Amino acid sequence: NRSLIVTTLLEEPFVMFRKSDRTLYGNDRFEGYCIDLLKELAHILGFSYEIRLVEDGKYGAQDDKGQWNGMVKELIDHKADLAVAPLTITHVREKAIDFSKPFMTLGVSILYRKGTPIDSADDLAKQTKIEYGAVKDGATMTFFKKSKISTFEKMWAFMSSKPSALVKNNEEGIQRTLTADYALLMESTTIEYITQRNCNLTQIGGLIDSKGYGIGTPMGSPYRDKITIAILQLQEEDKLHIMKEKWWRGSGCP
Ligand SMILES: CNC(=O)CC[C@H](C[C@H](N)C(=O)O)C(=O)O
Ligand SMILES: [Cl-]
Ligand SMILES: [K+]
Ligand SMILES: [K+]
Repeated sequence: NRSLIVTTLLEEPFVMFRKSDRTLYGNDRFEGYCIDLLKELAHILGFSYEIRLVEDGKYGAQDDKGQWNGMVKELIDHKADLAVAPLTITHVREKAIDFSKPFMTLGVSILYRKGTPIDSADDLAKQTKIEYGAVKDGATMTFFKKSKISTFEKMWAFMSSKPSALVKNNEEGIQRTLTADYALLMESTTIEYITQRNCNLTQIGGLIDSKGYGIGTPMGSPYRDKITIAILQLQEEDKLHIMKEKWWRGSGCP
C-alpha cells in the first residue's frame, strides 16, 4: 500500500540521468529502458515507487568471507523492495535473492577495437599482449571465476593476476578498449548498443553463453510473482521488443 523502494544504478541505455535545464529531483531524474519497464509494471500492477541509486555502484558479488555487495546486498538487507536494472539472473545469486522471469535475453561476448583479427575467446586466452578483463563484481566476472570450462579457467587466471584488468564499470571498460590494447568481456545487448555508436569497436565472436536479465527481489518477496506475470504478458504482445528498439534505435556504422 506504500511506495516501493527501487534500487538501481546508472547504465546506458537502461537507467540514465535525464537531460534538463532545471535541476531535477525524485523519480523524474531518470529515464531509459528500465524506467520505461518500471512505469509499465507500476501501471499494470497499481504500485508507486521511489528510485534510489545503490551507494557502492555495484551489481553485486560475494567476497572471500561470502558477504555480498551492490544491489544484491540491498535486497538481502531489505533496504529495497525491487532491483530494477540490467541485473543478470544467475544460480549463484538465487542463493541470496529471488528474480522475476527474465525481461531480456543476452550472452557474454567480447568487445574489442577493429584491428587484430581475433575471432574468438580462445585466441585471447592463449596470449597476454592483448590484455582483457571484465566489470568488477558483476555477473560476467563471476561467470569466469566459477567456470570449469578449460579456456575460461585460463582467462580467469589471467584476469585475477593483472591489477586493473577488472574495471569499475562499463564506461571505464569501454574507454580502456578505445585507449589501450584491451578487450572487454561484456554482455551482448550492451555490446550491440556500444558498437552501433562507436564505429571502431566491434564484437569478437558470437555468444559464449546464454542468460537473462530479471527484476531482483528479497527472497520470498510478495511482489515477485505479480511482476513475473506482468512481464510475461508484456512479452506476449512484443512490447519488450518494441521497447528495446526504442532505446537501441541509433545512427548506424559504416
Ligand atoms: C548491462 N550492464 C553491464 O554490462 C555492466 C556490467 C554487467 C552487470 C551484470 N549484468 C550483473 O548483473 O552483474 C556485467 O557484469 O556484464
Ligand atoms: Cl538516488
Ligand atoms: K539539470
Ligand atoms: K501507492
